[PDB]
Amino acid sequence: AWDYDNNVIRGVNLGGWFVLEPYMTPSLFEPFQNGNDQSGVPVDEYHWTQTLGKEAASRILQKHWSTWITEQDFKQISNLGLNFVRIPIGYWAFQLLDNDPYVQGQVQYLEKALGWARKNNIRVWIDLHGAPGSQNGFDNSGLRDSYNFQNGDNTQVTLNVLNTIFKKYGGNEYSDVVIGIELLNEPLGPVLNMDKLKQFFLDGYNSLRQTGSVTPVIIHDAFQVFGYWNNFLTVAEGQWNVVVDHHHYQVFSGGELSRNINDHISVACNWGWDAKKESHWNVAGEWSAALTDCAKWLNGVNRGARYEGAYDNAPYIGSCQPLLDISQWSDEHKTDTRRYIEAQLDAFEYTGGWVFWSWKTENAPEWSFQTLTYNGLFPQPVTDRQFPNQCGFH
Repeated sequence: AWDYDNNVIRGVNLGGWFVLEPYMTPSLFEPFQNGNDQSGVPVDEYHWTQTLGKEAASRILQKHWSTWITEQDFKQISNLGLNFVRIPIGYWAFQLLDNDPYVQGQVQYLEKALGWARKNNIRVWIDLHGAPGSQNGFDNSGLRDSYNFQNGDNTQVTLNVLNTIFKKYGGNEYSDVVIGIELLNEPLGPVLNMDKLKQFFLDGYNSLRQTGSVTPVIIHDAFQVFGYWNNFLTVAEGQWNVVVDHHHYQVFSGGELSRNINDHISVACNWGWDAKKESHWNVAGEWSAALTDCAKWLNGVNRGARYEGAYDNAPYIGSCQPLLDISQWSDEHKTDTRRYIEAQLDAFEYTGGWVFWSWKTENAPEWSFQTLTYNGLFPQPVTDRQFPNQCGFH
């Protein structure tokens, strides 16, 4: 359904749909705010569903699930020149642990989305974005500040959920739409046992193939250096149809944020040069236009921004207020952003392609493909260049 050697992935993530992220849909979290006090806002989906109870959580999510992404967005994605979508989903859509507060029902919408993808000639990756116990402690895993994916039976339950995803979506029914099943989004390499993580990856790889599936297995890089996975899941060991997913951003640390625009572009070009050297097919599964960490709650509910020196002990760079609204952006920030997007697009098209995070946000412009495209900051057509050849690839 896809030629990783010849075609280039040009997609967007359908984030904030099946896994709630506070910075993407702040209106679902804001009702819990007491005036200016943010101490009572649930910090993740786990706490959001627990605080609401099953009845209200199901009513609010059914409304979110049915309106956040619909068939019209798939038509729009296709009309903009995109050929792929990445769909994050948490383990709770398939199985609940005893005492889990999550509600189900996401599957019905996942299946509707696969038919919309088919109708619009869009290919997809199904991404297991959150595992039981949390694989990274991020709010996008469903459970913030916990790192227990490798404790107790959490790894085995993840494998059972993947077996379900393998039997339903890795067979012949969706062979023309599904071009990858991503085993686990962002396992936080530095706090996990890497040997157990590789064993988990190998177990998922073997389990999928054992079902008769030929679907590409996508492994996230677990924040390891470029080339680290060169010797794992290789054709020399009879392991094939494997893709490495790299996520790239330059706003999650004081050092990265302080770079001038030329240095940000140099780093983006370098991502293109180093990925070219890897031996596995690779795709930049997540990246954005963000040059700051100013979007409200991007670092998590009740956490400020490093950009204005209000978090993770970073120095003050500038005020975030003026960057919250794209209509207030200075002419220089608009040019810097377009330059940054074009450098990234060239670097990722140098290898397997790219998937922007994300299609839409309620009001965070740096993270919304729709908003940037409508304001002329994201090239349209996507091959358009106002700043051609900033990297000099050969």
